[PDB]
Amino acid sequence: RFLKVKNWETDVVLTDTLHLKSTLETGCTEHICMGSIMLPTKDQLFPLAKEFLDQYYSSIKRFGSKAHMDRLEEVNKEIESTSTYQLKDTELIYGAKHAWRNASRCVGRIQWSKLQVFDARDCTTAHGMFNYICNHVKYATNKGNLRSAITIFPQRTDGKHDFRVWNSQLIRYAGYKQPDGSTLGDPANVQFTEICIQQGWKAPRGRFDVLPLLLQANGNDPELFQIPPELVLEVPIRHPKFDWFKDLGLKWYGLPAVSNMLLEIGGLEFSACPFSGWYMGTEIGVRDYCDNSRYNILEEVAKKMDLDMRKTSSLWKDQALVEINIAVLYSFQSDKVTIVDHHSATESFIKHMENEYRCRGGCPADWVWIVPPMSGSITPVFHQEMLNYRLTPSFEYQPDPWNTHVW
Amino acid sequence: RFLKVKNWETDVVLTDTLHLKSTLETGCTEHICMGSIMLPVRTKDQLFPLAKEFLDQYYSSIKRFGSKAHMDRLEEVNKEIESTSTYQLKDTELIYGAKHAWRNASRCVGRIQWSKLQVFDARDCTTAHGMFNYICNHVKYATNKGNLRSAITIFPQRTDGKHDFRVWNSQLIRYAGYKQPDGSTLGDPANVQFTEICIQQGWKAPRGRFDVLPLLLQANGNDPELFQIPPELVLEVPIRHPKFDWFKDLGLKWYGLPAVSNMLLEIGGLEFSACPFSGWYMGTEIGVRDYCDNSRYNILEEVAKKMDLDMRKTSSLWKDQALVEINIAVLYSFQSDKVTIVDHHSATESFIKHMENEYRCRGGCPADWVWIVPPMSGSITPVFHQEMLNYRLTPSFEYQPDPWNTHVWKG
Ligand code: HEM
Ligand code: HEM
Ligand SMILES: Cc1cc(N)nc(COCC[C@@H](CN)OCc2cc(C)cc(N)n2)c1
Ligand SMILES: Cc1cc(N)nc(COCC[C@@H](CN)OCc2cc(C)cc(N)n2)c1
Ligand SMILES: C[C@H](O)[C@H](O)[C@H]1CNc2nc(N)[nH]c(=O)c2N1
Ligand SMILES: C[C@H](O)[C@H](O)[C@H]1CNc2nc(N)[nH]c(=O)c2N1
Ligand SMILES: [Zn+2]
Repeated sequence: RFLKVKNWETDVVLTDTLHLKSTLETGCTEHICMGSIMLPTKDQLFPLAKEFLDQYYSSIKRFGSKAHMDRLEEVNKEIESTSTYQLKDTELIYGAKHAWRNASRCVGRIQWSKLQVFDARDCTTAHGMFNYICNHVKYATNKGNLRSAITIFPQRTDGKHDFRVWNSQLIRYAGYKQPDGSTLGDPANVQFTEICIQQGWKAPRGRFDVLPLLLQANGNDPELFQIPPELVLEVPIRHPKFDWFKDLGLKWYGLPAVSNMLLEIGGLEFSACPFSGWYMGTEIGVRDYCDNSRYNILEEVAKKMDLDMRKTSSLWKDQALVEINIAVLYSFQSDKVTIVDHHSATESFIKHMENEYRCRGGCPADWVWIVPPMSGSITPVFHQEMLNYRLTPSFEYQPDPWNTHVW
Repeated sequence: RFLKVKNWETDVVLTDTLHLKSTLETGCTEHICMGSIMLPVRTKDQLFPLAKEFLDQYYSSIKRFGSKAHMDRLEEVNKEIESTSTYQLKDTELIYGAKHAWRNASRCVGRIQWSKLQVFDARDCTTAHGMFNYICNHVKYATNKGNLRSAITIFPQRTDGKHDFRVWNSQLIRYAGYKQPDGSTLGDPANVQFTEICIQQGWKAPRGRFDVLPLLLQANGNDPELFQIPPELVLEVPIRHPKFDWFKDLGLKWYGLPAVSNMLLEIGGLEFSACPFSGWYMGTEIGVRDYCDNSRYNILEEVAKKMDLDMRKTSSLWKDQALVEINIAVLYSFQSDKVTIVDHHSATESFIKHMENEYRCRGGCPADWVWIVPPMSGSITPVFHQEMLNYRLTPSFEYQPDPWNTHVWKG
């Protein structure tokens, strides 16, 4: 019930007391660990409100004050009456920052307190959402000097009026399945890309076509919008030593911006809440480029390097994987667009773990996701025991809306 | 209750019913996952259930379930427990049990090989010298001049827990480490303490960078004894790189035989506290962990120096770059000297096939993702993308305290 975690490289031992505030469930039991699965009323709402307001007022050193009790009172009044309630701006800012502090899969959390929050609760139409998103993208991009932000659309009501952003990120490349049997562009997005066509987009049918936003306001059918091309910062990918690398014609976008998640604050559900920071190099170079189900460019790169592709034990995949990742980091740095490498990012997160243990008595972390998809054991998070648990406020997954929505 | 695991690269879904036969706890609850935590005297009363379970399993596998022979054996074990408070396994049960312990080892990527395992019965062993003899035979048989064969050696089970057989070494073959007055380490930092025990026990240490440690052996609860493995029996491989001629001047070598000697084999409630077992290496165990962990040989800097990589900022990926070269070198060296080894692409691909086979024939395969995914190039191996269920079956390999922490010195 007081739990220790050890680092096996530094012998440093931390004690975790924060897990005892754990509210949600893991998928795990005493008989089966599910640590590696990707996805494992008036009544219910007041408990959830109180727990949140309790943490808010405690965090402002005002726990048990009249202001605290008054708000608890007022929120109670409002729920009994209206069956939901509204967050004060300050609460909303605190809850969003905290949903990020609590994301156990995020290596980037040392940054959690510098989140710019844009309150879009007054938005009513998709065009409004388009406007709020364009502003988010531009503020966050900041001419390549990236700044973290989140934009919060109105909260769920009766569930018949959700605001959703259909895209999974604000900025992603299209995918088209070809007669040739293969797949052009990003195969992750094939299905979404078809819905844009079914909804009316005219795809350039290219390899790196920035997708149209598909926006749903007040539970209405969703609507198409192109992001002003001038707002979508992109980086052409070159190598500091391999001149031929440019000839691959690889580019990636600067702005990682997750748009399909659901933000839960004090019981309220914000089903559209796109947020963004900046990339860790491996996200693009290891996963986007090299996953079999993605752009999968290892075969082609290794060929240009003239490596012995005859046998797996030449480690030609591994060799090419490194150079690709050097190239991503090099390109972004040269174009002055913010990026972080896996060494620096995991080192930073260890320091952030330290701080959270000292100051909060823990830090939920999911090892499976925190350890980078290349060079695991040479980054220090590999050697670091972590405890994974669910704290609220939080971001949660939700079904792709095309399975949910009715036309 | 059925459970599905998905593969995110192939969309293959598999169904697990085998987790239904799970006994021991994981360490996880509905409120906490402890899946990345490294480590999360028996009465008659607890014993016969565990005996019976095991023998039902055994007897199913040989398709004799409920036979006369099954029933006789149950009754026999029953009596033997009530009379002597324990029981002895037949050879066939021992064999079956040990294979299954491996089969159930959810942190083991090599399990496709689970059924080819040479079992050596050392249950007649009575002394440390007797242990040494058995172990030398094990090293030599398994080594097989480079064409490694899986094997395990099983010494007598625990009785009152005052008479334990233990191999104080964590592996039968490992290099010494010596902390120096300046704070640096000569040799393998992982073995500093055990080295010190060996020294304190009377071993004269060469004090080199690759000194094969002496076996330190405990029989029947007695104080342990030092023995040097005959060096002619210790197959080693000098490390060179196919392209970099300066690689050999680093002076690296490694031993061919990975042989774990610190685990506890549980079978039908019986506890075998000395059961050294051996396989062959996955290249990354040496190349990534043994050479490149900061708390081991830690050679990244010196390889990168020699490669003249840009070392001034991490974002050159100089570490990742040296790491690959070293792993190329380990694998090249072993193949060149004809010592069996497997690379991590080939090991993980084979493991995915074993795993699907296990679903189809057995109704599952417990697997620990944190351990199965190699410690370099994670996502370019097919296991990264495989959802896994982790749960404990018996028979099994368990951890146990290091024996200097618990042993009662007779002096
Ligand atoms: C500052 C730059 C940031 C870096 C380098 C970063 C890093 C990461 C990484 C490496 C992942 C794993 C995802 C994957 O591999 O596909 C992740 C997931 C996540 N991050 Fe962060 N992050 C950053 C900013 C943020 C911000 C601003 C938020 C919230 C406001 C956030 C919340 C999350 C959430 C909720 C997930 C899980 C996504 C999922 O489960 O699918 N990240 N982030
Ligand atoms: C065929 C050759 C084999 C290969 C390539 C292989 C590979 C591995 C690897 C990579 C690990 C993770 C250890 C680490 O990275 O530190 C492992 C762990 C394990 N293996 Fe296998 N293995 C093989 C044979 C065997 C045999 C013969 C047994 C027992 C009969 C076995 C039982 C285990 C156990 C119990 C663990 C976990 C050890 C621990 O947590 O301390 N392995 N093996
Ligand atoms: C298929 C799938 C399902 C699922 N639930 N999650 C994933 C992976 O998460 C997708 C979003 C990932 C992709 N690199 O980005 C996380 C992230 C967010 C932010 C704000 C910054 C950053 N660098 N990285 C994939
Ligand atoms: C903390 C800790 C405790 C403990 N008992 N074991 C470990 C790590 O495992 C050590 C043994 C590892 C070394 N790579 O060997 C596993 C293995 C066994 C066998 C039979 C073959 C093989 N290739 N690999 C770590
Ligand atoms: C099956 C497994 O859970 C899945 O492949 C996970 C593994 N770890 C990951 N880690 C990160 N950061 N991102 C991912 O998408 C994944 N995928
Ligand atoms: C804390 C963490 O569980 C620990 O470093 C584990 C991670 N995965 C591992 N995986 C293997 N194969 N071997 C190891 O020693 C470890 N160490
Ligand atoms: Zn778990």
